[PDB]
Amino acid sequence: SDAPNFVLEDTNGKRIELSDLKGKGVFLNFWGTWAEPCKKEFPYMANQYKHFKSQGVEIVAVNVGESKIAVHNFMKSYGVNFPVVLDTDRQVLDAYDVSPLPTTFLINPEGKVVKVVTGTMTESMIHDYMNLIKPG
Repeated sequence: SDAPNFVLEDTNGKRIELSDLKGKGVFLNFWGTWAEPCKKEFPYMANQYKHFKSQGVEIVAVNVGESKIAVHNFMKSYGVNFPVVLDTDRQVLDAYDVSPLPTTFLINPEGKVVKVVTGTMTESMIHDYMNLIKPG
């Protein structure tokens, strides 16, 4: 199944379009600053990203509608080294039908959703999930 496309800005003002990431695996995470698992898992994603970025897996961490400041504070506290976008009208989260939070869509290099992950991820799981979607 094709991943619904979107254009949001990252937390530096830069336009990001999902379809422009074709060729790369996309670890697409919907998150809120109040979600306890995102507090645990953000540092794991950041540490796995040190390994996977240069292997052609991108993270797009879509914050579900919170202020620029609440997101910047979260990123700073949790050592974020990966892309964060702001879903300010909650339109991408609607497009994705995102219920539970966090939710992660694993999108392969061809732009298809290969797995939907809900609930809790270990760093080992995060590693395996990024291996799933990488080109190599």
